[PDB]
Order: sequence, then C-alpha cells, then structure tokens
Amino acid sequence: MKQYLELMQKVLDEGTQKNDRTGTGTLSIFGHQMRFNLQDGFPLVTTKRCHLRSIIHELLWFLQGDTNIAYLHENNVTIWDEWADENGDLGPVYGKQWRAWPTPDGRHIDQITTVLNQLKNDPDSRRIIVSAWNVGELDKMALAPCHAFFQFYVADGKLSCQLYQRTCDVFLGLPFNIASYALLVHMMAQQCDLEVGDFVWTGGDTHLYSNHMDQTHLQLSREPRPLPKLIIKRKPESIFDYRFEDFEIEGYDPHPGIKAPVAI
Amino acid sequence: MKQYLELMQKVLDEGTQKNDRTGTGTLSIFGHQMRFNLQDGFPLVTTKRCHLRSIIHELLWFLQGDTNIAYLHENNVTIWDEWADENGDLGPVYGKQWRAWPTPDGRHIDQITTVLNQLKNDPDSRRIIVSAWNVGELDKMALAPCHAFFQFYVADGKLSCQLYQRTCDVFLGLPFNIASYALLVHMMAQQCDLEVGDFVWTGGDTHLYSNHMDQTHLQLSREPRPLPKLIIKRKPESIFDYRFEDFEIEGYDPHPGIKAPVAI
Repeated sequence: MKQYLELMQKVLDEGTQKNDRTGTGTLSIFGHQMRFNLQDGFPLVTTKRCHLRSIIHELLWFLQGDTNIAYLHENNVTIWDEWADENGDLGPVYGKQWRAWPTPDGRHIDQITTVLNQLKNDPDSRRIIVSAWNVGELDKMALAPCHAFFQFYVADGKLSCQLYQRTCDVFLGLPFNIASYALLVHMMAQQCDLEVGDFVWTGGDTHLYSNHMDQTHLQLSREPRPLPKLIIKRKPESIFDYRFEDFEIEGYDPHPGIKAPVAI
Repeated sequence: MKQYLELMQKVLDEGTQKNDRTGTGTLSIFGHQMRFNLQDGFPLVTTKRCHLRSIIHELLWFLQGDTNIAYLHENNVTIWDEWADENGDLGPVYGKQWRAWPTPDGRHIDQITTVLNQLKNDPDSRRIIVSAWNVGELDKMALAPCHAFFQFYVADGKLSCQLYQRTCDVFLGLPFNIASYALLVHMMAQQCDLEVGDFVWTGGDTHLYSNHMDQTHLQLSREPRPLPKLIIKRKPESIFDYRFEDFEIEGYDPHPGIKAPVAI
C-alpha cells in the first residue's frame, strides 16, 4: 500500500544500522505515523500476497480473553506456538489485559466492554483507550506487547482508532498489525452503528531486518493495487459474538507472496 | 515553533467542530506527530512568551514520586491546585506510576530506574518504556494521565524519546508538554553520557478550544524565532538528584505572552 511502501523506503533511506534482541542486524528509525482512511478500502497489503485467516482467529481469540492457544490450535493457527509453553499457556498477554486487566484490589477490568460503553454513552470522550501494557504483568507474559496501546475517536459518524506499536518488524509483522486493527475498527463501528473512519498507526522502534533487504527491494518495485473490500455477512449482538465465517474480502488482487526468512 | 504552528494551522484547516467534557466547544483532529531535533535548540515556544519555572518543579516532583502537592506549593507552583483535595492529595497520578506502579503481588515498580538500567545495560532494547496509564488506578487519580506513555531509543550516541499524549489542548497545554519531556530527555541523556536526539510527540485527540481561536490566529501571525539553549550547570549523581537551579535557558527571545481564558 502507498503508506506502507513509503515507510519501507524511509527505513531504507533514513534507518540506522544496529541490531535487535542480539540476533539479526537491522536498519531502524524511531517514531513514525501513517493514516489509512478505511472508507478507501480494507488495508491489506497488495504488493505481496497476504491472508487474513490467522489474523481473524487471533482477533476473536483476543476478544475472548483466554490466553491459552487451544482455540488457535483447534483452528490450525500457529503464529503463537513459538511462544507457548508445554501447557499451551502464554501468560497474561493481550487477551488477558483487554478483557480482565488485574488490579491489586482483586478486580478484572474489561477494557473492551468499557470502550463500547463509552462509544455508546460518551463518544466524545478523550480516554476511550485499551492498553496491553500492564507493567506488573510483563515478566509473566511470554512476550511483551508489541501493539501495546490503542485509542478510539468519533467524529461525523465515523469511528477512528490509533495504535501505538512500540516495536515493529516492517516487512514481516506490520502487514499483520494493520489488518488486525483495521478489522477491529470495522467490528466496533458495526456494533456502534457508526461508519469506519481512519486507522492511525504509530510506531516506536520501526525496523527492517538485514536479511529482508532483498525482499524489501523486490516489494518496492511492485505497484500497489486497489485495496480490497471487507464484508461482514452478519450483525452479531455484541463484540464478543463474531465468528470466523462472518468476514469476507472482496476484490483482493495481490502480487505474489514473498517469504520472510528468520534467524533463530 | 515551526512544527507547533503547523499543528495549529492543521487543527484550524482540518479540525472538526464538536465539544469536550461538555463545557467549551472545540475544533479537533485525531492522530498527529511531529519531531523536534533537540540538537537544534530547546523546544520552548517563541511565538508567545512561555516560562519553565513550573515545568521544572513539576518534573522534579514527578521524578520524586510523591503525588501530594506540598513540594509544589512550597515553591509557588499552582498548576495542580485545581485538582488537589483538601489534604493536597491528587491520588496515584504520574509520579506514583513512574516510581511505584503498584502490582497485585504487592510491589511498587520503579519505571524510571528500570529505564536507566536499560539505557545503561541494553540501550538497543525496544521496550524502554514508562507508562502512567495504570488502568486499575485511573478512578483514584484526580485526573487521568494526558501524557500517558513514553518510550526511549538510542542510536549514534543520541537519546530520543516519543510521547503519546491521548488528549491535547494545543494552545494552552501543548507548549508545557513539549518543554517538560524535552527537559527529561536532556536529563536522562546527561545521566547516560549520551547526546540529545529527537523528541517525537504523538497526540490522540488534538484540539483547540473555540474561545482560543483569536489567540491562535494572533500567534499564527508571528514568525518563530531561534530556539533557546538549555544549560545544565551541574552533573548530579543520579536522575533523582537534580535541583531547580541546575537548569538555565539561554537565548530565549519570545514574542509577547498571550493569555489563555478558560471556562469553568
């Protein structure tokens, strides 16, 4: 997508050479932001073939609040396998914080429900936020939240959402992230009888791994194509009652897929 | 400052008319980002006369972790008076979360110390973060955090920091925020023997109050002037040992001050 490709080029032109968790080197920049008007089409990268299957399952899984990969496994979604322990547990990751952020006084805060309550009763609120960054729970998580905090906004009948992604693998991870949140906005908007607005993506440490440079140049030589259209076949009674089959993508005509090799 | 003025103009040109906590109306946009290369000068607005006195005291106060306004009062800093209760308490605001985020297992997480430990031992870490957004503590705070989360980054010997400000009063509040964090970056950099890099400011609900429109037009007619220079007269043994007198501003030549009327 135009915005996605411009970021790739920016990292290439302005990124600084360093490293990561001490594995593969990277080219990185700090601080970036782009906007996707969801009215112009669902932001699924077209310069390389992407799929939404795993993304959809993962989102529904997040919304359910259970952090055990069973549901994901039952459905052949393996992106979390790498981090899961023998029992398939990942600790208090995303889902747990979204639906049951633990407090010292013994409560489990349902941030998703809170947000919907706000979008319904006080849409102009300036703190319609969901945070996965639970400082006292980080150590117990298999992985610290990458997409750690997001905020909603309503204006002229449209629902917008900004995401703060503290760390971002532009080539491999980012395509996943944009689609995931774009999907959430569509779902929330539907539940709130609102049109979809903008998805504002903000990143912190935004980088490209050195072993993805050829892949990036290849992708940059491809012209983006019209964005596909998301179709929601059903209107569930709540944000927690969506099913995989409710989503469909129309008009997705992407360039060939590009593999993402990763060191271990 | 160029970046600050461009934001004002953007809100004017693209902002949508609505309201706030149901008081004064506003013109607002959602999602914005700007960068200040601290090597080009300390980002203290020059198109209107600003002062750093309150800002400095408040920052040192935050760093100390005590959320009672006594210290601020002792020094004639009154910006928190409005929210303080009879005992001068504000609840678990910024300071408390920065230095002692409470966990359900009974610990108080020192995020500032954690960050310094990271900048010292693992500067390439992608999670050098401090968050004030403690979901289970919001209700107890006199005010939910506006500048709620920030992340540091190190590259080529320079320390950068990005701030996520969920809500922003462009005219009245923003000047304060930029200077405050710019100051923190300078202090952290000094403690870490690093040069100052960029301060990346990211906002969520970014607005101008309708009763600040004339003020905004006035300010927009003024040409920004060279940014002043921050001087740190002393090199403390830790981030917690700074004193008000350690900071000085050189070359600050601003246009006349502009009052910010506020409804109640």
